[PDB]
Amino acid sequence: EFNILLATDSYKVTHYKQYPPNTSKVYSYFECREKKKYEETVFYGLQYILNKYLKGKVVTKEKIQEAKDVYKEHFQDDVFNEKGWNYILEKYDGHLPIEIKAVPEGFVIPRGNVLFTVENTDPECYWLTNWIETILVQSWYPITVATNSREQKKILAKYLLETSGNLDGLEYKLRDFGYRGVSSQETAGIGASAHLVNFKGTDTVAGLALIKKYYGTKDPVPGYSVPAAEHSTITAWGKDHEKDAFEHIVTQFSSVPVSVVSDSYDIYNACEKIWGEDLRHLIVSRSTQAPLIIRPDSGNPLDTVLKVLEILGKKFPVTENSKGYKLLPPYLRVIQGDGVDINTLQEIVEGMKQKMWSIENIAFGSGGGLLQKLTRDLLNCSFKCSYVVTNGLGINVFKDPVADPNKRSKKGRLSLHRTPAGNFVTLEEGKGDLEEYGQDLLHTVFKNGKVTKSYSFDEIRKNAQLNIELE
Amino acid sequence: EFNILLATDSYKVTHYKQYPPNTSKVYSYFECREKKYEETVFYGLQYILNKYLKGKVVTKEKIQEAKDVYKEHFQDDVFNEKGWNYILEKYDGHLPIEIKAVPEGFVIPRGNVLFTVENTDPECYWLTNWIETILVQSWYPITVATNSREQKKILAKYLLETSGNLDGLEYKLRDFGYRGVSSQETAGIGASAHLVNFKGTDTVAGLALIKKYYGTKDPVPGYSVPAAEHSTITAWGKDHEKDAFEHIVTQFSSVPVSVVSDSYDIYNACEKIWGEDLRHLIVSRSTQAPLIIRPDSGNPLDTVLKVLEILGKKFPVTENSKGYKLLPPYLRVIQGDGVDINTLQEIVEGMKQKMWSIENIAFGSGGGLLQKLTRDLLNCSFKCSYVVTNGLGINVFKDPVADPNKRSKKGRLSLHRTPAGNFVTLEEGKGDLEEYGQDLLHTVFKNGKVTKSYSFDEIRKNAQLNIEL
Ligand SMILES: O=C(/C=C/c1cccnc1)NCCCCC1CCN(C(=O)c2ccccc2)CC1
Ligand SMILES: O=C(/C=C/c1cccnc1)NCCCCC1CCN(C(=O)c2ccccc2)CC1
Repeated sequence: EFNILLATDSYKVTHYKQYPPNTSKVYSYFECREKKKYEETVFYGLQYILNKYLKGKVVTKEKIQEAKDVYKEHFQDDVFNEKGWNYILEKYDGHLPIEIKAVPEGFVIPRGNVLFTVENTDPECYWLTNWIETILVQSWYPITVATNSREQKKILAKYLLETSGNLDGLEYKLRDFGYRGVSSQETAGIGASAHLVNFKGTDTVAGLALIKKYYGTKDPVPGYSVPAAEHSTITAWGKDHEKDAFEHIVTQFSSVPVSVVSDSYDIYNACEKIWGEDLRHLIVSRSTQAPLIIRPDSGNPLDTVLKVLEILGKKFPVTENSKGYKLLPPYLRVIQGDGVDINTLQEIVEGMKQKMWSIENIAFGSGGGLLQKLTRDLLNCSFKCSYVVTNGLGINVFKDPVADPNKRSKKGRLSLHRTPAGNFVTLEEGKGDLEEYGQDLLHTVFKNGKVTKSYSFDEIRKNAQLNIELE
Repeated sequence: EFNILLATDSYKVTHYKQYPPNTSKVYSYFECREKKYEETVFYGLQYILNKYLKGKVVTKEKIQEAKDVYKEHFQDDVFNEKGWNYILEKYDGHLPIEIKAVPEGFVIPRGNVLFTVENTDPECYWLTNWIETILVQSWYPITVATNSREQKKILAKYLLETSGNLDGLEYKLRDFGYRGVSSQETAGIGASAHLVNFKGTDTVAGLALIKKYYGTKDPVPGYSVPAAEHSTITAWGKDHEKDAFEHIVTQFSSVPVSVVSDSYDIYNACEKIWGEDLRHLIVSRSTQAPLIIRPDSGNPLDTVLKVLEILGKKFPVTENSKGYKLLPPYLRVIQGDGVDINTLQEIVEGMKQKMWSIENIAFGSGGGLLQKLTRDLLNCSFKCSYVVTNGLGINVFKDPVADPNKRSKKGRLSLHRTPAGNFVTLEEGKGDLEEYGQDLLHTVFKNGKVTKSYSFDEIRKNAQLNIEL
C-alpha cells in the first residue's frame, strides 16, 4: 500500500531540523516559470493527485513505524520526525493539516503565474508544506502533456481552416498511440487523460478509467478508437500474401472505419498496385461512414505522406474543394503514425499545404512524442517557498541566483487576478489584499485532508478550448 | 484494481479477427534493435511478470468490465468475450503463455533477442500480441539501467585516471529524479534501474520495489545523507544566509551534510561565508562527516571549476599520487543541476584539464537520469517472427523499403555464445542444428507461473563494468 511518509525526496526527511527556530508557517507556490515557445499552459492533473494520494487518513501507526525502519537503514542514522508525524495522527486522525489553493483545472494561463499554493494550517506542521513538494510537482507531467497536445491542436486548426474552410473533425485528428512508449502503467493513464483534454481519439485505454474515477464525463467515455491492423496481422499471412491479408481485414471490417498498415514490405507498391489496382473494387464501394484509412509507418514522414497522396491521387478520383485544395474520395483517408511530434506535425501539414493537399485527407497518430518525450524543464514547472512566519512576523522569501536570473522566484503571499484588459497577473507581497484587482482566481481545493472543490472533465475541456474554437 | 483486459492498445482488441484463419501459434520477440549505446542492460521484466501477468489475472467481473468499456469506446461490439472466457474456464484465469528471457542484469549488444513470447494453447493465438503493450514497457527500466551504466563508465575512466582507483564510484552519481518523473510508479521503476549500477538515491520509491520484487542481502539497496534545499536556506531571510548555514552544519555536525549554496551568490557563499565566516566550523569536521557544498545554477562546467578554484584558495589542498589536486577530506562538492550523460563527460574532462581529481566531486541527476529518455534511444521493439497456420510453421517478418533499420528477425529465435565468447542470435530455428551450443535464454514464465527469477544482488553482479571485474 502507498505510504505518504515514503513518498518524498529522501533529503526532505531532514528538513524539519533546518528551518529557522520558531517557524509557524511555510507557504509555497507552483508556477511554470518564464524563461528569457509554449507561452501559455493548461492547468490539469492536480485533482488526481489530491484524491489518489493526499486525502483522508493517510497517516497510520503502521506507516509511521514502516518509515522509521526504512529511514534508519537508508540514512544509517536515526533522523526522522517521528514526533511530527505522530502529532498529525493523534490530533487530526492522520489527515494532512494543509491548505491548497489552485486555479481551476482546464484554465489556460500564461507562463510565470502562480497556479497553486500550499501552506500548513497548524503551526506544528510547518515542515509538512514542503514534504509534499515532490508528489505535487509531478503535476508537471499532465500539465505538460495537456499543453503540448493543445499546441498541436492549434497547428492542426490553423491548417485545417486554411485548406478546408472549417474545423470539422479537428478533435479526431491527433490520436494517442503512446501506451507502449511510456514508462509505466500509471504514467499511461495520466498522460492519456491529459491528451483527452484536447482530443477525443486514443488507443491508450488506461486514460478512460482514470477520467471516470477522478473527474467524470456526461458521455459514457471520454475517448474513442477504431479497428486497425498492426504489422503482425499483415505479416502472419506470409510475405507473398500481403494482398490476402488486406482483403481479409477490409472485409472483416467492411462497415466501420478501418486502418491498415501498408508498409510491411513496400508502402508504394501497396498503395499503387494492391490498394490502387488489385483491391480497388473493395475500396470504392465503401460507405462515407466506413473509410479505409491507409497507414504508412516508415521513411521520412513528410516525404512519405506526399508520395502516398501523389500515388492515391492518380489511382482514385480526386476533387478540388472550395478553397482550391485536393481531396481524396470520402471512402479513403490516410493516417501518419510514425515519427510525429510537434515539430514534424508542423512540417507535414505545411508540406501538404504547399503541394495543395487539404488537411482533411490526413489524421495523425503520436506515441513517444505525445506522452514520453517531455520533461519538467519544457515549461519550467517549479515549486518554491515564498513566505514564512517566524517569531510571529511574516517575511517574504525567495531565491535569486547570481548566475541565472531565470531561476529567481516570487516573494511573499501570492494571488492571481484578471487585468483590466482581460489578461492575467500574479500579485506578490500580499498585494492582492489591497483589492485593486478584483477577485483572486485561486480557489481552495484541499483543506485538512478533504478535497473542497472538484471539476468534471467536461468543465476542464470547456476551460481548455482554443480561441479559434470559441470563434 | 488492475485489469489486463484493459491494459493493451485499443486496436489490439480487434486483432483476433485479422490473423489468418486456423492460426494456432503466434511467436514474438523483443530486441533493442541495431542501427553510442552499443550494449544494453536487461532489467525489469521480473517486475512486470510478478505485478501484472502471473496468477489469476482474468475474472468474470474483469471480463464484464472490459466488455462494457469497449462497447462504448469502439461504439460497437468487437471485444473477444469468448476468448477471455475460455482462459477463465480452462485455466482458472491464468495466461497460457510461455516467455523465455536472458538473465536480468545481463549486458548484451544491440540487435540480439532478449525475450520471446508464445501461446501454449492453440485457442489463445491472439494472446501473444495482446500483451505486447505491457511487455514493451520494459524499454524503460532497460534504458534507465543502460544509460546509468554508461555514466558509470565515464566516471570510472576519469576517477581511475585522476586518483588511481575506483573507491567510492558507486556513490558518485545520485538519483535526484523523484519530482521530475511522470508518476509514482515510474519513480519506483526508474530508481530501481539506477540502483543496478549505483547505491546513492533520494527516490525513496525504488527501495520498496526492489524489496518486493527482487530482494537484497542488505537491509536496503540504496542510501542518502542529510542535505538542504533552497527553502531551508531562504526561510531565514536574505540577510541571514550565514545563520542558515551555521545552524544546518551544527545540527548535522557528525554526519555528512550537503548545503545548497547558490540561493543568492554561490561565489560569495564559497569564498566569504564558508571560506571565511564559518571556516572554523568546517575544518573541525570528521573525515566521516564532510561538508558537501552544492552549486545549483549557472553553466555546470564553469561553475564547478570556479567553485573548486575558490575553495582551493581558502582551504588546504593536497596533490595526490597521480598529480591531481584534492580538497581536504572534510570538504567536497556536489553538482546536481543540468547533469546528463553529455554534461557529465564535459565536467569531468574539464576538471581533468584543470588538474582537479574526480575524488572531489559527486553528481546528482534528475530529469536527465529518469525522464529524458524514450523508447527510440535503444530502439526497443516487439515483433512477430513465427506463426503456425493450418499446421504449417512460417517464418514471418517486416522489411519496409524505405527503412532497412526497421527490418525484423525471421522465425524461431535463440541466443548463443560464439567461439570467441560473444553473443549471437540465430534465426529460422537454426539453434536446433546444435552448431552453436545451448540457448542462453531461460523460461521465466509459463502458464501463469514465474519459473525463474533473480535477486537484486545477482542482477548487480551481472551488470558490473569490465574495469570493476
Ligand atoms: O491506425 C490506428 C492505430 C494504430 C496504432 C495504435 C496503437 C499503437 N500503435 C499504432 N488507428 C486508426 C485510427 C485512425 C482512424 C481515422 C481517424 C479520423 N477518422 C474519422 O474521424 C472518421 C471519419 C469518417 C467516419 C468515421 C470516422 C477516420 C478514421
Ligand atoms: O545534495 C543532496 C540532495 C539534493 C537533492 C535531492 C533530491 C532532489 N533534489 C536535490 N544530497 C547530498 C549527496 C551527497 C553525496 C556525497 C557522495 C559521496 N560521499 C560519500 O561517499 C561519503 C563520504 C564520507 C562519509 C560518508 C559518505 C559524500 C556525500
